[PDB]
Amino acid sequence: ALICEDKSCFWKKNANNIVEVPYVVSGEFSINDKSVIANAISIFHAQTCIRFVPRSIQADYLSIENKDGCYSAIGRTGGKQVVSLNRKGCVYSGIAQHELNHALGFYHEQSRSDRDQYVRINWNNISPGMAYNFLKQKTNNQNTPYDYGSLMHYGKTAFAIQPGLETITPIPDENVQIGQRQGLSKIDILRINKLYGC
Ligand SMILES: [Zn+2]
Repeated sequence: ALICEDKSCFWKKNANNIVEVPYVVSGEFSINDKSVIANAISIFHAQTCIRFVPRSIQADYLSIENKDGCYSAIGRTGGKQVVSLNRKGCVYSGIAQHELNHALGFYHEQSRSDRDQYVRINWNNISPGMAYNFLKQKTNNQNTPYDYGSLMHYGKTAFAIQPGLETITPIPDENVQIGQRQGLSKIDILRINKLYGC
């Protein structure tokens, strides 16, 4: 999780013990795209106290837009904040879950402060100018273990300089699988519930 002692980087929780995260979706998204976004939302609704709600008057909200890739800000940043789900590349339930989980305050798994115990970064295989994506970040690991199966973990060939080259090798067992985009892992869900006191 993001470190933010005062909790101002996170979404507020109401007197019903629900974290309302308001959002809008661009008119460019189709009816099928909206079904996928609902499916992503439904995973959070089934297992956490987070509720993604259509925005009305709230100052702080997510704007789901058809921009250049799949991305989100980390945590609540103030005012309108963008979640891009490029319509060509990103409209899949697990990818949507991944971006929404960034908005809740989570970094990529391999950005964990202790990541060097679990993966090797093969810097020579990373596209030029993309190494910043492999930086360790200032993480609160919430007393949870590293999760190779996290929805927030890059796959082995993320940002490869040439196709198929491996930028991340799990250690000591290189055959562990990383980079699933099926859905939030058990540990991803635990971390949400812990951060928001559900
Ligand atoms: Zn991400």
